[PDB]
Amino acid sequence: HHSQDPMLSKDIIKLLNEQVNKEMNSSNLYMSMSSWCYTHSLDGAGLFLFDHAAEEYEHAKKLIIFLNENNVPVQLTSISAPEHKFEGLTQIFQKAYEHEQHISESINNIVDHAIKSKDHATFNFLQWYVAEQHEEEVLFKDILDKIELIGNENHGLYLADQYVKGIAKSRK
Amino acid sequence: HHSQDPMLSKDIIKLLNEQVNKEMNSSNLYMSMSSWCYTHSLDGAGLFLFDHAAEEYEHAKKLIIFLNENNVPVQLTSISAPEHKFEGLTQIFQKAYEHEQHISESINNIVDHAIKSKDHATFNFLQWYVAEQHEEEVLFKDILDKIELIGNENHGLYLADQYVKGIAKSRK
Amino acid sequence: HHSQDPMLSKDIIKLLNEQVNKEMNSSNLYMSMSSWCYTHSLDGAGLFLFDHAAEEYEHAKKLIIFLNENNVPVQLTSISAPEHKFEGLTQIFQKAYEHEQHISESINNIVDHAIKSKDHATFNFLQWYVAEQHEEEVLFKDILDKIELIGNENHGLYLADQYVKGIAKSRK
Amino acid sequence: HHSQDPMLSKDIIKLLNEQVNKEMNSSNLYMSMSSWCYTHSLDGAGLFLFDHAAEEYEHAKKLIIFLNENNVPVQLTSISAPEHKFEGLTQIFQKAYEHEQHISESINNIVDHAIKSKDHATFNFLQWYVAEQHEEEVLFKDILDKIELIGNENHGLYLADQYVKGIAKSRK
Amino acid sequence: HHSQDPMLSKDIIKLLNEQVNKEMNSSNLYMSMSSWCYTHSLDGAGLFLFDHAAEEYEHAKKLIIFLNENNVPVQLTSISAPEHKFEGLTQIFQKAYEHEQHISESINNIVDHAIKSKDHATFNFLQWYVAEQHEEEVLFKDILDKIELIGNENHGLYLADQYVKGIAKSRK
Amino acid sequence: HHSQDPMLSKDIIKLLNEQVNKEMNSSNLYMSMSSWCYTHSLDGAGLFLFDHAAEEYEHAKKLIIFLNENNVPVQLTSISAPEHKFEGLTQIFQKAYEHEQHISESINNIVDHAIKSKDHATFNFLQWYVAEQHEEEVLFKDILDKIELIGNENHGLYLADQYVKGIAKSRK
Ligand SMILES: [Fe+3]
Ligand SMILES: [Fe+3]
Ligand SMILES: [Fe+3]
Ligand SMILES: [Fe+3]
Ligand SMILES: [Fe+3]
Ligand SMILES: [Fe+3]
Ligand SMILES: [Fe+3]
Ligand SMILES: [Fe+3]
Ligand SMILES: [Fe+3]
Ligand SMILES: [Fe+3]
Ligand SMILES: [Fe+3]
Ligand SMILES: [Fe+3]
Ligand SMILES: [Fe+3]
Ligand SMILES: [Fe+3]
Repeated sequence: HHSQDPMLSKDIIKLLNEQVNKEMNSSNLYMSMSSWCYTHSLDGAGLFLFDHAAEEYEHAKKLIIFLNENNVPVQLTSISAPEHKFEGLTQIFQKAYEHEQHISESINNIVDHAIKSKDHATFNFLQWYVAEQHEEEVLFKDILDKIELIGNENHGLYLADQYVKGIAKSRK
Repeated sequence: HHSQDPMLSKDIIKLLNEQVNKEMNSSNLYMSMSSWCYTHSLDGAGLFLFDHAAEEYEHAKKLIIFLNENNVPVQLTSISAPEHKFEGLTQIFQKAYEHEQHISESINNIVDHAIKSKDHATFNFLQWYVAEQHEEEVLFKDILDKIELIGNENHGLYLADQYVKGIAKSRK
Repeated sequence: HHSQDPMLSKDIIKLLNEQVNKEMNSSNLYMSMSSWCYTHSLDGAGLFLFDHAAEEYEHAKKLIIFLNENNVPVQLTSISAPEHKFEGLTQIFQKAYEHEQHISESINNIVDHAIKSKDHATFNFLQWYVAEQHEEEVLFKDILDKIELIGNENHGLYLADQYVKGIAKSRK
Repeated sequence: HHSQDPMLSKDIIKLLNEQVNKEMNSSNLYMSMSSWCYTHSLDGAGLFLFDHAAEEYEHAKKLIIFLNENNVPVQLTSISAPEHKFEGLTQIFQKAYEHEQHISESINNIVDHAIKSKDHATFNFLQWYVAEQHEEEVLFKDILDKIELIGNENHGLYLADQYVKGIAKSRK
Repeated sequence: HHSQDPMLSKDIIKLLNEQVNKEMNSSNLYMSMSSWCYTHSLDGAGLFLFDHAAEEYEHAKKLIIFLNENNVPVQLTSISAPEHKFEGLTQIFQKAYEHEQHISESINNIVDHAIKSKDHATFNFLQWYVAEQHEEEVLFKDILDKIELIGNENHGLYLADQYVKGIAKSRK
Repeated sequence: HHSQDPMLSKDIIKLLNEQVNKEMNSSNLYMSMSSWCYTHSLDGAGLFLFDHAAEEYEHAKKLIIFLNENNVPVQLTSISAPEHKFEGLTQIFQKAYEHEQHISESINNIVDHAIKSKDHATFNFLQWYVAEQHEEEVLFKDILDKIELIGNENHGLYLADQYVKGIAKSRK
């Protein structure tokens, strides 16, 4: 039987499929970062990062749904193993903030290509994703700011972790 | 600062980490099977398999939580690209049922090792997982049975897909 | 059309089918014991034993459902006629307690074989059945204890029967 | 101690005891037919026949209650192994309908004997049973009619099974 | 008058009675640890450990009930005065965590023997106890992790005690 | 760091700590007596004595709280195993009543010493304990009176146990 062709252009298909794989990779990285925190007495950051990992996977699913609805084949590639070696809480959040900046940039690129191609169905679709990503980037900036304000001397790590614990709990 | 050692034995830790990666692999395979269905006018099976993919990831998360609570580092490996080319609905569900049999066997292996190790905290933890996996395996057996009963003649594909659509909607 | 093979091993199939037939036999025995009590002015024990008979049949049904769901043929054999000759209330409950001990042993055997075969779907399934059987065995032990404490002199049979009547009513 | 004699005549007692054993036999036959369906991808008929088997046992219990209340010893015989090999859905429902005709006739015989004996307590007691059996006989007539109308061609079996599934679910 | 024999095997009886006594002794140890904290300005840990002592006695009672229901004589042994001298908060929780590990191991031993014995009534009964003990062990690991993370420099002891206080209150 | 001295006098401390241990001893004694009843078909007395044992431990806990709040070290001592061999229901309740008289006497002694010491915080605190112990002593007098009224003979033991069972349940 005949099924309708993909409803999106080849370039937009490529960018969206790449994005699904970025979000899956991201999810694995945050699970790894979360585990590091949990195994180093930082269960506040552990919880926060675990919940954030699950959220990135929710983004991958929503992108997959959009590809499905447009009759676009989902192309899952090999998801490379995430980094597991970390130095401490500050380095984890520095790496995470830089990672969120890269994710924001990748989304801005898809949205820009949608504009150039005149694919306004995709432009309109991606708006929740732009908004939620901006909120996540700001969140990591704020937590990093706080970790650096507190510092790691004289029970600072505990204070930072409790601070993050409070954020994690308020968000669920 | 000193954090407590992993609370589980090395063998149990390795099997559980392997199981996490099994469920992630599973989730990707089912997303790919789902996509195939969606792009071949089988949105009932597409939905069913998408929701099943998501459920497998939920199992991975639950295993991760148990690892975190026991101070066990989570070791996420590379996730390999899933199969993406399929012959049809029957082949997909034959493959899927065979896959679910393998998953069931893999869980039985962990539970067996927990008994042999006298790790009854892990034995007890795994009971929800044994139960839910059994229900999933029976489900795939039932769907495969139905696809085979209906046949692909005439509008058999439509009929099988609608039947799977009904199951997908009922399980939400 | 092709239907999937039985999902359980041959040994577990045999033990489970035998158990369905044990529970059906048990149900008939309790109906017979119940009738003896009713026709000898012991309507308390009559009711209790009737309700217990119906419960054993409910166990047979739940086992049948599990066999059905695993695509395992239910093999009902000839159910031999139950004993009908009884000496009195004490002998009925002595026989019944010994019978419940045999039923408990038979269930422990299936669960042990599930462990040996690594069939943890069946092990997990049987847990309600282990729990409910233990409660029933304890119940018969308690009633037997009470019948022997009261004794059969000077309206003791009436007191024992009213005691059992109270238990029967509280359980429904 | 002296207990009152059976409150019913010998002929009525024998017919009622025979009817109890008829319903137990019936229940087993239907469990076996149900199993056949479940193991041949007909879970709609499997469910319908399982629930019907259970209902026949409920009739046996109700007859037992009446016997107990009249101080009539219940005589449970050996229950013979039911037929387990069947040709298909149509043959099962042909056999089942014929079986229900025989059950209806057997009840008519008891009611007739009650009239001839002037046993109007038994006549009156049996009215729920006459009524419910008539509804059961009509049901099997209707299902057989539908199976024959649909046919087994193409996906006829699927269609008939789904129709029976709908009836099974509606009767709960 | 004759009472029924104990319903459990001699080895299971010995292990269960030993466990009752272990829980009683645990309650004493925790009361003593609690008192140390209350008398050294650590009312957070004081409260936590008092409430935990009380919960160990609740375990002893649940074990006693199971022995009673099986007609197994409870054999309470002599109590030896618990340790009353401690060095500080950290040492108390190090000792406590080590104690909880010993308790977990002792339960795993009973569960293992129940398996080897084919005593699945006992296996099944112990499952709440396995699950609750694992939760207690994890809790003591978490608290010790937090105590080590905070330190006793500056007002570290205050912060750690306040942390434990919050946990004690949240568990009520 | 400096913690405040005990707020009670040395003599009052000694008597209160001895009292904690008396209550602990009572708990054990009543658990043992309870077990004897349960293994000799007297589940009414079994339940009554078990619940009483638990209530004695509640008294110990309440005394412990008062010591803690006053910065008084809890001094839990070695206690002999409780008696495990008994002659029968009457002898158990005679021993128990005698025991309750001794406990009452021990409380009166502390209250007396509080008056003499002008320790009215302690006098005031103990009033619930005086009141509850008086009720318990009266209760054991009433049960013993009833046991002696009923007698051992001609199902008297059963009647006495059912009577105690009613009290056990009414007290919740
Ligand atoms: Fe993000
Ligand atoms: Fe994102
Ligand atoms: Fe699965
Ligand atoms: Fe799974
Ligand atoms: Fe039973
Ligand atoms: Fe049973
Ligand atoms: Fe019928
Ligand atoms: Fe009928
Ligand atoms: Fe059709
Ligand atoms: Fe514990
Ligand atoms: Fe414990
Ligand atoms: Fe008292
Ligand atoms: Fe007292
Ligand atoms: Fe009397």
